[PDB]
Amino acid sequence: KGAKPERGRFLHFHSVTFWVGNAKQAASFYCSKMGFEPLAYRGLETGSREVVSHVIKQGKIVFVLSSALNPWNKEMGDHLVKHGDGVKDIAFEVEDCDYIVQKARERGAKIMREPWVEQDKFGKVKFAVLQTYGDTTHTLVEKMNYIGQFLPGYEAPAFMDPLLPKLPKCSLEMIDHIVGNQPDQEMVSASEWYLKNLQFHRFWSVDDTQVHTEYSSLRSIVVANYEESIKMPINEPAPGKKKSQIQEYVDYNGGAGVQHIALKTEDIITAIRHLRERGLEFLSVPSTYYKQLREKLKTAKIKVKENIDALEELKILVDYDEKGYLLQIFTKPVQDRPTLFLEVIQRHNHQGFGAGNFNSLFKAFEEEQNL
Amino acid sequence: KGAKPERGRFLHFHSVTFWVGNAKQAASFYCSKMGFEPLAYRGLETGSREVVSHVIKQGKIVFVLSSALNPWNKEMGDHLVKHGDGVKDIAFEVEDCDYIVQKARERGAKIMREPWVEQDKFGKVKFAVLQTYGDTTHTLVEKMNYIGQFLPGYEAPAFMDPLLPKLPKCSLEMIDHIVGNQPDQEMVSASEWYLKNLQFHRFWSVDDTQVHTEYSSLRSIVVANYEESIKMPINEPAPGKKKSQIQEYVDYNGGAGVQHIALKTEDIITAIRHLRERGLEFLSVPSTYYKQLREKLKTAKIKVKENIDALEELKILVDYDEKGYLLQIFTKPVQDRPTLFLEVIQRHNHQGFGAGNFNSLFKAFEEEQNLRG
Ligand SMILES: CCN1c2ccc(C(=O)c3cnn(C)c3O)cc2N(CC)S1(=O)=O
Ligand SMILES: CCN1c2ccc(C(=O)c3cnn(C)c3O)cc2N(CC)S1(=O)=O
Ligand SMILES: [Co+2]
Ligand SMILES: [Co+2]
Repeated sequence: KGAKPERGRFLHFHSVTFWVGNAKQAASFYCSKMGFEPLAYRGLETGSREVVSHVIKQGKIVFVLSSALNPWNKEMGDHLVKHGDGVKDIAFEVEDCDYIVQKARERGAKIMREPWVEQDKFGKVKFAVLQTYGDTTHTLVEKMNYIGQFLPGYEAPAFMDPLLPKLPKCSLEMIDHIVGNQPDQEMVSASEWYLKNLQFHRFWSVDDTQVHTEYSSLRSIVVANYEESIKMPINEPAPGKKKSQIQEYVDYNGGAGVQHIALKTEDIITAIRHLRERGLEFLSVPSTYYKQLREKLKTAKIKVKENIDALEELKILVDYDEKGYLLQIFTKPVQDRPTLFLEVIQRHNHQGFGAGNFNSLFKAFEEEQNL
Repeated sequence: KGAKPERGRFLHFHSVTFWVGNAKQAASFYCSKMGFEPLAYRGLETGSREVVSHVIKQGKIVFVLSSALNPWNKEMGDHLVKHGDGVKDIAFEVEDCDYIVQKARERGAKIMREPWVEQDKFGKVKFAVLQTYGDTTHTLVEKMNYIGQFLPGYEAPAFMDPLLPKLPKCSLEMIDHIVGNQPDQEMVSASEWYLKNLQFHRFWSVDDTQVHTEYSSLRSIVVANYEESIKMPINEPAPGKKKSQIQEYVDYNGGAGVQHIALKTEDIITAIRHLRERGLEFLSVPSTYYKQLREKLKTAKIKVKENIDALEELKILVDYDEKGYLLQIFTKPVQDRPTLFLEVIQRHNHQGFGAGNFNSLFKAFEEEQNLRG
């Protein structure tokens, strides 16, 4: 629902690139604990002498972990003092990369690297880099007759962990959305960047038909491409009954940045059962949430399809409306600062993001403390 | 081979402190891939609001991984940019720390922090910080009637990983040696530091009585406390047939620093067998190494209890003596910078370091390139 742009097309998320302190051990964390697999590699052994990158894959989800190779790299070094580990760049796969770059320059988006083409044995890929909020960037990916595993300039993984094949699969298929926190009075700035320069559009869900700010302590504005596969909320703090997770994020980040990545699944019970086997840690949810959940469901128009005794067993959260529902869960922050975490979401005729769960978790904790 | 100090004593290694970018994941690496287990924790949940520190333990080895908690940490930040993830502090458990500190200051050592006392509901512990080569430091732990599980100010691990219990035990028990590489003509001064300032003495091994420098591309001086419970070789680069591994460390570390930590085991076959199952990667050793090892053994004095078909499969290296042999294997570095790796070593009447393996590995690589064409 919008107005189709003239030329060009944002297909989907390509990859999320982490600038981390140790790329080697960080890829091991996301493979062992979150269910990814080594896909490609670039570093000293392939011809890249300044930057090393471990590309890992699950379903269509592609993470690439990057670290600097030489000492005293200003950009990568600075970024680690400010943010620690965290998301550096979000990549889109596009048709007609040239026009999209020319469109955004016309409206006022700075171009970090204008279109250039790399080539190898499998084809040629166009790339171009635009910058968004904080130190985050967007690199556009245009495949011009490419049939390689990932991208040019990458070879096979430097080491195949023999532990990964003995581990259960996590049923993570694609990236649902990615959240970017902003300081106050920058949510409008950060979101309209995508509307103005990229010709995205404001996405509306059942989250926006109510005010959950007293429980959410945040204001959201979700921005999506025309085909609406790339959904991407933009947050900023707001007065609420508890300390703002958005303000504390911007505090520990030093600025704006990606708060969490949403990995979609179609078997969220198997997903969370197997993630907890591998050793990933999720947020605690008191029994009050599920006592209260069964009460609401009696009056509810919809019915939850999964075994609700397994949800309480696995600490998966639930949110619904008149038409459908969604099941979501959150990991403990994947680093030590209260900055970035991740989300596993399964949708059942529901396009929301679980904004009603802010109130739900609040009532769950409130009755637990009171009892 | 020494002269006893009047007072003051270093018991053994206490802990190794890595300053890493992501302590939460770094500790998860050493537990998953090295057989370590969570022991203690300090961070936001315990009171420490600037530096997080995950303390893990295997046998008597304890690694502590630390990260800055809020931005613009200059000490921890510049360390990460310059060294990457790396060893920041080698800690000794001591007796009579107060006397140890002044004698260090007399001979010219730098005291980074003069001694203090930490307190707990479990006793009191005394600490001090000395500066050594590079940005490496030494902290001393004198426990005064203290019975805490780790150290004062630390609490239970922040999260118990349930996959770790059902993973095979790696049978590692104590740190054997820690090596620190120096630039050129800086090895003697870095070893001199320990002799002059801590009353250390030069450790003498079967490796000292030969000249392997054309194969090692390094010169070595092992430094040890009197009781020789801690041994710390000190290396500088040296001209050799191949480029100096030591120089590549210094180039990639930005200066001096700990090259590799050595963990002693009494079942190196099961250790490497189980470590490989976990996912730890070691260096590549060709098949000719073991073709040549079998022929050299026919003419040696000693025999090896361990099956060689096992060593040839797990790629464990051997270096023997007139009356003993050691089994050693080295991991691929735990970063993408060719800096810090680790060694798993078992001893059999052999107080050497494997300095003959340089010539052995090179001979094995020379025959592999020779007769692969
Ligand atoms: C249950 C209360 N919580 C909740 C609910 C929904 C979302 C969420 O995924 C979301 C909400 N709006 N948009 C745009 C999103 O992507 C995040 C979080 N928490 C953060 C860890 S939470 O546990 O506090
Ligand atoms: C097999 C050839 N190699 C070898 C042999 C012995 C030592 C060693 O433990 C040692 C030798 N002297 N000192 C003081 C030490 O601690 C290190 C290394 N390599 C480095 C990974 S190696 O693969 O080149
Ligand atoms: Co979300
Ligand atoms: Co060694």
